[PDB]
Amino acid sequence: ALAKRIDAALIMKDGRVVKGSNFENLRDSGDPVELGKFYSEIGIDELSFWDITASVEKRKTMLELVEKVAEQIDIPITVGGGIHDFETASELILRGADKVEFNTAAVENPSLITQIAQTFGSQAVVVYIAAKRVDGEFMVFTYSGTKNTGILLRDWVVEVEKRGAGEIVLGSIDRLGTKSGYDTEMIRFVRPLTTLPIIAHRGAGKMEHFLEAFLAGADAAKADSVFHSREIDVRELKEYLKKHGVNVRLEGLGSLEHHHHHH
Amino acid sequence: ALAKRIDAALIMKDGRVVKGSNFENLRDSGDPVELGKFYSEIGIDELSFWDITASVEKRKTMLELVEKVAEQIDIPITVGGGIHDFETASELILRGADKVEFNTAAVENPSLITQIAQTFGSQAVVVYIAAKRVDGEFMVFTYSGTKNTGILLRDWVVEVEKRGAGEIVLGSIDRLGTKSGYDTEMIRFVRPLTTLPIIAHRGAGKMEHFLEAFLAGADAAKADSVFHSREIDVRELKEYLKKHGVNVRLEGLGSLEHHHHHH
Repeated sequence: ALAKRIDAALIMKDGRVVKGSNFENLRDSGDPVELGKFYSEIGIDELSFWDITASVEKRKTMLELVEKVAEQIDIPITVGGGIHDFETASELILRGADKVEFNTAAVENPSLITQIAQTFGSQAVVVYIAAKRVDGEFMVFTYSGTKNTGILLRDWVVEVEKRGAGEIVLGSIDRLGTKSGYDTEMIRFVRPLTTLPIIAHRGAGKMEHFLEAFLAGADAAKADSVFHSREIDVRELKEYLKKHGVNVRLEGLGSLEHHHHHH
Repeated sequence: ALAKRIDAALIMKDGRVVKGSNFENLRDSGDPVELGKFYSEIGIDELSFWDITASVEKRKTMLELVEKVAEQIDIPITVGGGIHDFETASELILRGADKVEFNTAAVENPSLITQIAQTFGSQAVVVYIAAKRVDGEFMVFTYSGTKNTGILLRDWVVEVEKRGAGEIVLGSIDRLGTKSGYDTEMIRFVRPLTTLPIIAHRGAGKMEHFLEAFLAGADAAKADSVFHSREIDVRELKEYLKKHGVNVRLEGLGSLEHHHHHH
């Protein structure tokens, strides 16, 4: 009965959606702005824009993206990917981002969470936690999933809440690139450790996986390629979840129906 | 190499921090438990509690101190100062000290190093070496830096590793009470002689001195009065070292700070 959120994430490089999308109806299936706008119309609750620009153009690219997206998209927007300090995060928020996401920079300097939360409110702060099983423990990984920090998932979750984050995206490296389901064991492990919204990430391959993640205690489920490829249709997914008792947002959606000639 | 470590040392007599501290936020700025706890919440990596109590109450005082700090401090705790035998060291460990420091007693009975290491692990053993230039030679001094042992620093360093110590605190008597910098010549002299962590002590007067000590090959730098007097701020020091390319831990910065506003 608790409200659940369906989020779409867009991976970006040099201003393009990486690997694009299969929405042939779009003018440019690799334009993040057009794809994001489209997702808002068909039923996505929130968008993440995750930047992996590796050139010296990364900061500028991210700022320009936020400006273009906040122009045209009315649903909540999170921006993330290598946001390394207060100044950079503050600018992105001022530029129109509703939320900024930290990972590596916050793990190394958790004060950054508090600094943004103090200025803009907890609700403006998302922490993405990338976690993997190592020798029977859930461990926190930084640097695009490559560095074993030695920090336990259970400790970092508590610290993230203490420092002032608004929500936690829980990304299972053990499900990276997989389509067998969300890491429900990880979600269940984290659920009693925090009162914050938990957003599941990695593993989604079919509609039933979303149901499973919600039964595990996730407040939201985020996916990317499974939507962009059209393996799962967002509206169909929401209708499926509603059918089986999950409180998703459906009434607020238009009727792409096109039935009857509304002028 | 491991991240460079910043340690604060508290010199205590009769249960009080000698010359106290300038932290007006504390209930008792000369209470070692409260001061140690505060350091642990602002960015100090490890603590040393050094006792110079002269009375019959020395043993009781040290054990009670360790019990208190263990209760409520999560960072590694070293206790030292006139620890003379295995039983005293063992009681302090079993009481909650993570590491015990030897100086004079180790020089006069190096097997004491091995005894503690064999029972508790080498990581529980710290040897403080006080050294001074004497007629063109680095020599080891015992009894609070007053007795020339005639033992060369080079020989004692090698012996200390052989006997199983976990780390060496290298305290330059030539920098006693000074603020001109750590004895980087001494640190450079010792560096190739041992595989153990070398912790610089004596001479620190400004943040740049810590950088110099790490360039000299120290794995950690310990200071006392320069911190207690607030001549150097711990957070400023960590941020300074990070700025200039040193790998230091920022995870503990701002732990007492929050994202609300108390007027």
